[PDB]
Amino acid sequence: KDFRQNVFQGRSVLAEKDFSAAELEYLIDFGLHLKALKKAGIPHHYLEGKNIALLFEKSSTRTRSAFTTASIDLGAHPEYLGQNDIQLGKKESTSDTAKVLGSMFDGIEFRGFKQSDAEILARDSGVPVWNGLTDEWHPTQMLADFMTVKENFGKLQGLTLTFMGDGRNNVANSLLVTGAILGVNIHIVAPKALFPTEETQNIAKGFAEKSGAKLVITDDLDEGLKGSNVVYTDVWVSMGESNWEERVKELTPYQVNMEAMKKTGTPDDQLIFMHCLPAFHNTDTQYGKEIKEKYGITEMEVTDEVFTSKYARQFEEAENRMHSIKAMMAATLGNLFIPRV
Amino acid sequence: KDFRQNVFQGRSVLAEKDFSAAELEYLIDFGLHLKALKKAGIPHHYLEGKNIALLFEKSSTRTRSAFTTASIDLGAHPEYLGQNDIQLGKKESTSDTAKVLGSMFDGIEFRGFKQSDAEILARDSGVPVWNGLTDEWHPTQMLADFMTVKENFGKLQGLTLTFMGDGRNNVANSLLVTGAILGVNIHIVAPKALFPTEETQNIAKGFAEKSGAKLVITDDLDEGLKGSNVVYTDVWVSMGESNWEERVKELTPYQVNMEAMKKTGTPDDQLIFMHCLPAFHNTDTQYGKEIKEKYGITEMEVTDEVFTSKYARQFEEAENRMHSIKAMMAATLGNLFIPRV
Amino acid sequence: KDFRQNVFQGRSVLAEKDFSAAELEYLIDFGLHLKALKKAGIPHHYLEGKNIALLFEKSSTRTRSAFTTASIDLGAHPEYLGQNDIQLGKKESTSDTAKVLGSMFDGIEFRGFKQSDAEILARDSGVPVWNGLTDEWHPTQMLADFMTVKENFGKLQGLTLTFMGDGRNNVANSLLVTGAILGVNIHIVAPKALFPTEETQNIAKGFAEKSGAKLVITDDLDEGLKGSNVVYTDVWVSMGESNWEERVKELTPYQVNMEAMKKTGTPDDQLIFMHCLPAFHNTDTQYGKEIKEKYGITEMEVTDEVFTSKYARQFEEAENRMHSIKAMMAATLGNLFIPRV
Amino acid sequence: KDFRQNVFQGRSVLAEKDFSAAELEYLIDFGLHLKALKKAGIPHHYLEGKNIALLFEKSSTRTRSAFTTASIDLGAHPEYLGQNDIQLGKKESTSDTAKVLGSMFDGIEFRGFKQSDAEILARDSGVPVWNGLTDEWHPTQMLADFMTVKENFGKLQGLTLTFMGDGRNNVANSLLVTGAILGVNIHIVAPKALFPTEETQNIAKGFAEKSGAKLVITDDLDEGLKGSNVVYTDVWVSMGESNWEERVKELTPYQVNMEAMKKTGTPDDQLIFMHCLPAFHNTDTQYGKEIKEKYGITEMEVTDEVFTSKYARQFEEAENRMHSIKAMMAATLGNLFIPRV
Amino acid sequence: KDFRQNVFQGRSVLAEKDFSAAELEYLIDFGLHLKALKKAGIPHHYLEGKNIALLFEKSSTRTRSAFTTASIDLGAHPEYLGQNDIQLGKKESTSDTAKVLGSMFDGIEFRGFKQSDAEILARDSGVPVWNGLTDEWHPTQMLADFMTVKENFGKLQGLTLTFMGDGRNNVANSLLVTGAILGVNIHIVAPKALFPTEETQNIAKGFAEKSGAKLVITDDLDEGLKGSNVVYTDVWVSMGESNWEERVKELTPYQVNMEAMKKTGTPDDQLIFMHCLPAFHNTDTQYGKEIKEKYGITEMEVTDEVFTSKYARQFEEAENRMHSIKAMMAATLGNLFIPRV
Amino acid sequence: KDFRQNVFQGRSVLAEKDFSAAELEYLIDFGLHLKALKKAGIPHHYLEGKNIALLFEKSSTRTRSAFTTASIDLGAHPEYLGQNDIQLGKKESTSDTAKVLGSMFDGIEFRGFKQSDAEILARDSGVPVWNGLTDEWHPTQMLADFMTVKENFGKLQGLTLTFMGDGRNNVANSLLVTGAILGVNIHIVAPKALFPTEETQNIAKGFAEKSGAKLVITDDLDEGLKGSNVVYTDVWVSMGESNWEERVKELTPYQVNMEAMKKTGTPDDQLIFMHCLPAFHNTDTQYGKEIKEKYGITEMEVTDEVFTSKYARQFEEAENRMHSIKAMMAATLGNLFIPRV
Ligand code: NI
Ligand code: NI
Repeated sequence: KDFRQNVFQGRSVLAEKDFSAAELEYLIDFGLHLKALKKAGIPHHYLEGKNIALLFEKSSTRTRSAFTTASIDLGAHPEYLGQNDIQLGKKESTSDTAKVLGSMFDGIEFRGFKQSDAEILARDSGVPVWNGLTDEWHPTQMLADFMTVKENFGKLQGLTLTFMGDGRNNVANSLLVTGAILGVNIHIVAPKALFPTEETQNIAKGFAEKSGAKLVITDDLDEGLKGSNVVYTDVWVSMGESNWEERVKELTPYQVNMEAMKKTGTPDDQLIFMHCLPAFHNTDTQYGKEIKEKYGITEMEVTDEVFTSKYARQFEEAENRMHSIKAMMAATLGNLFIPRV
Repeated sequence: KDFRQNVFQGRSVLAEKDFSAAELEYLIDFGLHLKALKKAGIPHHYLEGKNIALLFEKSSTRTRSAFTTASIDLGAHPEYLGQNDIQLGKKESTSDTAKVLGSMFDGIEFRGFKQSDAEILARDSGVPVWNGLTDEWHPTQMLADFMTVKENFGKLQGLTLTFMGDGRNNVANSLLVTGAILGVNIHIVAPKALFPTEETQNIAKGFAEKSGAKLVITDDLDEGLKGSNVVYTDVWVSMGESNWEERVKELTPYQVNMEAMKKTGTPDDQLIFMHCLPAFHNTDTQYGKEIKEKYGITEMEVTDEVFTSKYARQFEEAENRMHSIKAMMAATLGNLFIPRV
Repeated sequence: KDFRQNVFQGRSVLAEKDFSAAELEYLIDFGLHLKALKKAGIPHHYLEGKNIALLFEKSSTRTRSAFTTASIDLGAHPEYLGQNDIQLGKKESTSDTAKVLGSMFDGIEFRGFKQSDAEILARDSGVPVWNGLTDEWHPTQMLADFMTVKENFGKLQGLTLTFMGDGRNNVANSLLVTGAILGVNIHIVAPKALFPTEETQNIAKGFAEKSGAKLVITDDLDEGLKGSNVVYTDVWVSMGESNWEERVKELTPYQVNMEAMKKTGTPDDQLIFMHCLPAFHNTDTQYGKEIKEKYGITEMEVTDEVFTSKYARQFEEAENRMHSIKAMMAATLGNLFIPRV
Repeated sequence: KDFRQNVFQGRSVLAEKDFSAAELEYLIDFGLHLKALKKAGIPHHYLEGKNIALLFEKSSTRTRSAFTTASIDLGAHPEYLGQNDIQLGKKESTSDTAKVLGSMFDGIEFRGFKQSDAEILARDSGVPVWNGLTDEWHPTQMLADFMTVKENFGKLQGLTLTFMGDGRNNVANSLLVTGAILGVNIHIVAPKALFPTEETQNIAKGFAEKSGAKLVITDDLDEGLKGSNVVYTDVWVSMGESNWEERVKELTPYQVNMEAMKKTGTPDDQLIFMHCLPAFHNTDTQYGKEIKEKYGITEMEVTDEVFTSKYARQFEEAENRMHSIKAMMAATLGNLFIPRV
Repeated sequence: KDFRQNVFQGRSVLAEKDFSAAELEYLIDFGLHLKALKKAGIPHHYLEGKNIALLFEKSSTRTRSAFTTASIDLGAHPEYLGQNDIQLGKKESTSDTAKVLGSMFDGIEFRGFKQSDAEILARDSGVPVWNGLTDEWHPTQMLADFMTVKENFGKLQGLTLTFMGDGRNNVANSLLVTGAILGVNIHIVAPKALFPTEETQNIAKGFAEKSGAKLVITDDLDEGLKGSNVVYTDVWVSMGESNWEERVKELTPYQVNMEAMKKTGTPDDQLIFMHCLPAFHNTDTQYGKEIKEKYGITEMEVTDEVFTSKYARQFEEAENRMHSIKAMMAATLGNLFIPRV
Repeated sequence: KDFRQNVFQGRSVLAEKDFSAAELEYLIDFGLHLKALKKAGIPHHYLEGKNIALLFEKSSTRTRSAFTTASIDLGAHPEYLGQNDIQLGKKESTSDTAKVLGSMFDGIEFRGFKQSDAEILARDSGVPVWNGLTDEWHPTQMLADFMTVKENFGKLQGLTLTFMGDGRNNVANSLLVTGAILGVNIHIVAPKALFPTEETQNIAKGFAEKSGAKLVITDDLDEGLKGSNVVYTDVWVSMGESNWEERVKELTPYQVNMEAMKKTGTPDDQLIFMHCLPAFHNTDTQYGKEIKEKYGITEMEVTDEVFTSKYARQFEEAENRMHSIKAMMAATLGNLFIPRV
């Protein structure tokens, strides 16, 4: 008879909607606990002796670094398999690879385009698989983000988080869905063209009706920002993206500047700014210089003033990438005793 | 702000009454979880880098071995201080010693006569203190015993444990109170002269009113034994004890033989024999042979036939000393994330 | 006076022909023992504190992974140096690189085209060098493969292993020689155009005289397959290979299908299928889809039916890459006592 | 050529007069550094893999515990060899034993009566030997004590330390000699009968004339106490010691009470109390009760008021036993780079 | 299917006669290899994570130390349980103790009088049990001793080892049997009253027939010493032994002096002296002084001159206790691959 | 109150000018001390549990291997981020990245073009940053080189090091400034066109006025070489460089041949050859062969004869990359006690 009890052990983490509010909060709180342990020098090698594969079909170095430092702190050894090292379903079926990866490694991180690849990995490897970012979901960023909110405010339910800018990018989609599950009010403040899809809004609405989260999807700043505890943003455009100027044109009214922070009406001690990074907040980059020389644009989604102001939590948030991934890997692979969530 | 959550962390374990049924069950289940891990060779060095002081006012080598091996499995180093090494309250106050011990060691085991010494250790050391046996309580034995019961039957509540023999020895006292807390029915079957004291009985009664445990103290063998899922015993006489012959004479009718096992009415798959050991079940000892010449006794509290029967779980129960101590130390000192019991 | 005894210690593994049947069996048996150890969670950090350099002139991720996870299980830390990181003999002589490498690392894996590079590395580095694949030899694969055969059968001598298809591919060449050294009967069933070379045949014939191995090279399916304990195949064509249609047409009759298994005559309890992977057994790849569209071909060297049947050992054999490499690195660098092979 | 540089490595620590002020201060400062490291959770396993013998001819459990916890923190394993385990020069010559101890262990602690035994151990073992207390010297207590003074005041030279009571016991002798080396003024306030010997005073006077330490040996409280930064004491009598009443009679005027603390004229922020322990400061012990029942004596060398007052540093001092022994073992055995003191 | 191969794994070492010459040489050779490893700082934690119980019915500190330091070098943690801690078969049967011991610890050292206790431990504990000395056998000493001979000479077979003095002492008995198994010629030079028993002589004669060992038992010094490669002795009398003066007088002519070495005829490069220790070779003991005063005796079984001469290997042999025990514990518990001995 | 003392702890190593001669000597000597330790297998896991980021804007595999092996020997885990992984200042500011890197990693290596990027890394990361090579400085190469000089000669001050060839390449620049700081006489022997810039010369001059170093920049081979204890060179042309033919033509008279070694006037025991590598000393490379066909050159900056002569120390110098980096990391991150340099 198997007397091991742990509701997370062996589970994959592919999509944040596969986890209940209680499960998400556990992992968030576990992350804050391990953050405290690491600050104090308290050992927590729950993955002692293990091997972990870190698959990236596209370079995602901050996520890699979070998974790497997390693995080491837990006593596991991470190996990076990037785009030149691995191409799933290209010359060998994803299923065949999963099986061989699973026979050698104890856990698998997967970052790549297809959610379906993540699922086959989870189905066939026989080991926990963690989604480091797909086109559909970004669960590790969500864990970090809500950990950061709770780190600052102490209690998630009934707080308001406002995302400004592209309400159709996959971080906004994840924030809307994850906030709904957790009972956090979510405002998406975007141009109409970039409102979340009906499919995304429906998934979020389903969860919100059970949690009591209020969800507002609007192109009006003043309506959107009022009451926010968190103002969150992300980049408007990519490296030589299509319809670049059209996107910038429509997005520029939704820049997080100090006026936007004022529009919330929220007291200073109840308001923070978040950004999943990288942020175009100045011209300190090669890209930044080029954009300026061509358009005279000096900041995009956030002003430097806000980025460097007392509201700023994006650096704590980026550190929390690591602490949250650590709790996730530990819950899921460390054979810890967790009889109940 | 401390985001560490653990209801056990830093707590001492001096008395089983100081723990709720849910806390006791957690520690039992954790012991079973950890027993599995060790069997599988899954690492669990939760006390990595730590030092532990093991104090013994009297030799208690089975308790010592259990704390020792448990400490090593957890990553901690134990140092044994016995009767020739330490004499708490003899020349230096227990308070003074407790403060010094606590400044060098991360945790302290104490086995000695005075509960007050255990309490002072806990009050002044600043570290977890674990009671390896006092005149008043034996909590590690209780964790091992109810762990053993659960390992065999599952669900503890509603089962029936019967202690037969000296109903006033400290294991019987502990079993009565602890079963009462856990909702396990407890029968003490003893001579009238060796019924547990009014205080022990009334402490147990207070817990039983809330848990639903049925408590029976009786001199009637057939009333006592009926319905038992466990038949538990212990030595009749100890260390050339006073009133020796009288104790044996009042006690022998309460020997655990196959005929006693049959009086329970219980089927082979719902019935086990337990004994905290050492046991006088044969003539295989210097003490045993002397008792045969003087008294014609070849077995005392349990016959060799019961001790070697299909019902015997005493050797499992004794290994469980180690696994249960490990759960206790781990929960209390490992800085594990335990938000809710 | 050096009282250390180990026949493997400090030796490079560059070519399977460089070791006797006794030495190869020891490594194989060592691998099956270590596999057992890992399954039981039994520690074996024979390479504790060591650094290992993994050189790959071309991407070879399955091999990279086996070496990585093996290193870690043994307590050594592997660093991957791939094509963008190293070019032996391009800018700096392979000899100079070997010396510096050998001065920092404790062992060196090399995968590259030229056997002479493996030899210069072994000659000049001063550390064990392991050939992860060259144009001439694939020793670690042969270790995995015969470990797999023994895992299924026990005594290797007198068994029959049949490779079907491109009998000129370096896997088939290695199998012929290694099976020859080991006293395994090797059958190569290939169109005459793809028979092993006279040089390959002559090397294997030398070893087989002494071992008693029966070598058969034939284009006749029925004569080749008859009495096979193992049916082994590999890809007909690689990434954008010349003579593509020629190769596919001549190799098509040598597809491992259920009829091919049936042709062996061998009872179910004496017959396995093996494939060094990746295999084209279905249409679950981008490549597989392009072949199905252009040619109507759905499966090549092995049918999905054989691939997913009770005969299939590919995935065990693939896992065994790791266990076999661990034995090889352990014998060769672990400073283990091995007085006699 | 040996490029290792460390002026302490391989040296024994048998007598504090064998070390210069610079060497003593280094070890003191090193102790405060390692204390900081341990509080912060910073690893410092400088004796990783080592075995250490802890010899005690007489039970000295606080010293054992300091050596034990120190060894573990440094990564060394301590084994306790007490009076029933070892009798030097009894049935085997001390020299023969030293040689065998030295061939198995990496370091040796020795606590026993004869300084000459310590020296033979140091001469013949080939490993560092540390004196845990002999009739002649107590170097580990001195390291702890001056570490404690520096921990509180920040700079040893020109401070005043006053020992009150038995100026002939070996801690007072060591304090006088060690204070002289370090440039700390030392007052010994004792009855004339218990003034330090001429031999001890001469050793101290020799060192003091080079350091500029002032040394006062007096039976006058008011002369002795004035200007003290430290008031230090120790027990007047042993367990059933000879001339017990005569010693108590002469010593009782030299009790450290609150009046004595006042006699210093030192401001509150520049005054501390020290005691090497155990202290008879109340009646919380078996011995304490017995002394009271026979003499009505309730406190001896220090009052409870002083022991529990804001001047008290004896518990920090007792913790520092460990931190100081740790620096001593690390300097002397860890193969650290220490080119200069 | 268990693919683990190891002839020693799980086996107890209770009596040297229980192992073949091949097995004994392997252990010996394994010891010299591990000694080399330790001298080079090469890791070998083959017992990583294990707990070991060290039982001593009587104080035996040199043996205790060898086992302790060996355990630690191998990664296992030893706990000492001495006379005040354990009394096998006194209160509790040795069988019951064995079972519980075996359930917590991974191996068990036993030093005690009764061989039957060693056997019950091996039979009931379920773990390897190592005999650290019984009335009948001293295997670990024989391993140290022949390791020492091989360390000096190479090929053991055909060598001559001569024990001088009490040919009835259990060292001499073990040497006769072990030398017999190994094909070493054994000479026992003893007064006729102290010849080995007929039982001891007959055991050794059985083994010598097959090994070709020449056994000589004689009271003639010149015939016994002739051709010796090793002159080995041990104490004439123990702690308060009866027949003291009788024993000393009859044994006095068998003192190992320089004349005894000269009597061998053996060239300096082929002659060593050995003594299992402690040795009475001078007057540097309390005991030695009492013998000098009472009897004028200054040296007994060996002169200081021989003890400190170019022939002396006692201290190497003593260090070798450790290296030989490490090999024995490593072979028997390390789960090392040993397919053939 | 922080009683931690270490002058290096937390400092970055961006430029050799930022360190005093005494600090540089300490790190050199520490490197030699640590080289001995590793040779002896003495543990020195000073960075136990740490994570280190190794950034490379361009491939630099010898520098990488040195940081990697050094990290592992110290107990730290390195992760390599190369040109396809990280692009500092391209899309995210170096400041932003530095902050994130520093929140996850305990230390950062940086190899890239801009010194300003190294400085920003140091300013904003909050961790030690080590310069693995910029356009302006190469401090780890300098530590390795002067470590090598001292390893051969001892005393650095008063010796003479001569760099021959391109007197403007960054190794020559570094050698001039660093020798100047350390009091080593430096001769640059170069064509006039390749004399070090006025700035490099004037920086060196400022250090030489204080140290007593004699600096000579000259085109005269015989004036340059005379009195040299070291002849040091480096490649003439790099990565299909511009002005290629002109560089070779002005450079060839400055080749290191045996005749150059003889012009020093220095005896065989006071003279060594150094080269930071890779070296073009033969035709054993693809690049070498092309240069032979196009130019008739079979060797460039150094002949094979000098490269393989008794003077050659370049392979020692290259191993020393690792040991010197280890000293740097250890002093800067190990939290070692270093009160005074
Ligand atoms: Ni790594
Ligand atoms: Ni221990």
